[PDB]
Amino acid sequence: GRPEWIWLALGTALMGLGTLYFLVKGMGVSDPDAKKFYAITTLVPAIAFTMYLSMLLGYGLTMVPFGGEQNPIYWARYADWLFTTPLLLLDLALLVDADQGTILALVGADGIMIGTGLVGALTKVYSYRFVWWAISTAAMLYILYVLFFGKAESMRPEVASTFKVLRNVTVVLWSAYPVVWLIGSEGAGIVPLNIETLLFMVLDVSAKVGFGLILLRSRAIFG
Amino acid sequence: GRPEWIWLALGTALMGLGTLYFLVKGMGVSDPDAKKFYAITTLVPAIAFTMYLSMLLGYGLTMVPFGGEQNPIYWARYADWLFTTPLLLLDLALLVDADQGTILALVGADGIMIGTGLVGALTKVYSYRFVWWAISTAAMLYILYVLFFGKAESMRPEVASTFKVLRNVTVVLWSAYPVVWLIGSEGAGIVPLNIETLLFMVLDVSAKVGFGLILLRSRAIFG
Amino acid sequence: GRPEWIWLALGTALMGLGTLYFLVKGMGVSDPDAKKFYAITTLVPAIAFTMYLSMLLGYGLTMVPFGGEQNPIYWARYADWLFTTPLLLLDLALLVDADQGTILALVGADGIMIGTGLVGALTKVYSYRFVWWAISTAAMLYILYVLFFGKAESMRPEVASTFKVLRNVTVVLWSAYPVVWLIGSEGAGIVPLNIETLLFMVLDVSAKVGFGLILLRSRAIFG
Ligand SMILES: *C/C=C(C)/C=C/C=C(C)/C=C/C1=C(C)CCCC1(C)C
Ligand SMILES: *C/C=C(C)/C=C/C=C(C)/C=C/C1=C(C)CCCC1(C)C
Ligand SMILES: *C/C=C(C)/C=C/C=C(C)/C=C/C1=C(C)CCCC1(C)C
Repeated sequence: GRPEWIWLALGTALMGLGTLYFLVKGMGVSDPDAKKFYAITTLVPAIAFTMYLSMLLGYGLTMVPFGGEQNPIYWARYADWLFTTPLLLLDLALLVDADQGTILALVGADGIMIGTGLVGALTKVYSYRFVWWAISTAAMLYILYVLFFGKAESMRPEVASTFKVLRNVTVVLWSAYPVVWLIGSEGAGIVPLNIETLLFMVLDVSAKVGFGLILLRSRAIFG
Repeated sequence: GRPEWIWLALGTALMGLGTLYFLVKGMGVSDPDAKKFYAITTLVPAIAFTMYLSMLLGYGLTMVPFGGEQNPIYWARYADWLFTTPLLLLDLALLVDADQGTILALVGADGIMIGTGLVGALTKVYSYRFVWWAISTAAMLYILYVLFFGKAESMRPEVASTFKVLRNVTVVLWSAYPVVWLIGSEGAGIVPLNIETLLFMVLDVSAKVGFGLILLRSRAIFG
Repeated sequence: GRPEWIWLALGTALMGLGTLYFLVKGMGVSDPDAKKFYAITTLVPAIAFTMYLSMLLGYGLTMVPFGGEQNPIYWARYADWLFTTPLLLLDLALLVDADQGTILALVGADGIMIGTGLVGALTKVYSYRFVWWAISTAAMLYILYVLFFGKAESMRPEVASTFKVLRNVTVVLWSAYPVVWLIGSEGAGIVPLNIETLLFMVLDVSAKVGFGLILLRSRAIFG
């Protein structure tokens, strides 16, 4: 039906397999700290799996009028990210034993990032969609700022090493989302929805399963 | 108006009385641990009370097209369960001093269970509704698994005893929900909505007020 | 377009400036406890900023049929309060080192207060709107009760002093909301929407930025 269906189907399959792999791999783990990381990390692709399935079956898709056309908007992505992005930030924060204040700042700014992105995606006045994109981007920039300038002296080498790798993976991949949104169907519409869907699938799988494989294979998750 | 109104009214009344009873019973409690259990346990029927009232007044009801008919779907149940089921799991987890990793696993899987159940309840393609039911059921099975195989050596007798009772009550009652959904109006439609509503009221009151009476009368909630 | 636009624009500007001020003021803070208070306190007007902008641009506004008319209902307020009121209660609770049980009681009752207020705001049967208002008010009264009768012996003077001031500010300002709602467009409609919007803007800015200035200038936030 929809040309982007193949990418949604592949996304569903990859998130599903990733979830199952992490689920199996986490069996037997008794270390409290490691359990936290496995729980957070397995839940991420499990949620993504449900939302990709939602998009594939057509439930997480809605039509938004703007620019004089009926624009297909997959709102299920925000329902996904609303829960998965904060969880991913939690993995990074727990890894460096961040204090509660910083965790709340990250989670709250993340909520603002996704919430304003959702508002922008459903906004009927074309020009306003970009106002929301700008605010969401400012929130993302705040998050990236905190990750880099927001624990070193008393920090295990493996912890510092894995955190630096996951932080770099996060900054690169997350930074791409606003660009894809901006040039894709939710924004300027210069890149067709099918290609946009492919881009998000690669980004999502990398930011979730890729990110997860790196974290769960590290000894940093253990006390 | 709607034949199932009597069960919604009785459900509203029972949840309301249960809330008031727990509220009174919890007065004077100074023990920190006991306070946690009273807060969690009183909030559960208070939330259920609001959603049952929502259904009674008709606000938590919507019409979903599928199978060639306008099907009355009480979505308010998911708004209820989304918050009450995780809270109930929290009572069980705190009772056994479960570690954060396991708590997150339970809460996250519970969110998936209710979220996919909601998607299934509102899905317009009949066959797909059952795909969502299957995923939600898999999440429930994971939860039941964790409760039984997911703390013994260093565990007070009263704690182990009450937990085992509440765990058995939980497995039996919770396991009935997917069956009721499957044969009821949201699924195969072989059992009429009025009878389905009665079933859920008995299950809800038992899983909330019944469950609550057992927990709050035990000495396990005290340090 | 809408006469109340000026108050929404001023509200947007004030919440935005307040957010920026708190953001700057919180720079350099290394004290863990102080970080918690700055995070919570800065997030509050940041969220309010987004929802006021939502109302200004028209996204957070919907039409609800009741009383034989199309009533303009700004639902964005509840999306705001759903997150900001619990955060404000968290500031007060952390300030007095409240135990988890009491925190959950406050947060849960707050959720009920806002959730039932939202249901009332969107209810099509006029008389029922007031039933929801009554339940929401009962939840607010419970919260006010807990704040006054729910830690003294072992409590720093500055902490007790600032808490008492913020508690008084909270009881006075919060108590006004149900009155405004009752006499405003969501209720009896005796006070026009434009005036109602002005009232909420003054209350919101005072309960958020005013409240925030008092808290963040106190030494109580430091360990
Ligand atoms: C599993 C998914 C991940 C890690 C998704 C990350 C999403 C973002 C960083 C999204 C950010 C956006 C903006 C900064 C601007 C507005 C549009 C968004 C929501 C695509
Ligand atoms: C107070 C209510 C309780 C304890 C409700 C429990 C609800 C469930 C365990 C629901 C589970 C469902 C499935 C496993 C399959 C799909 C349909 C549901 C949501 C009814
Ligand atoms: C930043 C906003 C604040 C501090 C808002 C406070 C909101 C309330 C205390 C609202 C309470 C209401 C009731 C008690 C009755 C029903 C209507 C409401 C939601 C306006």
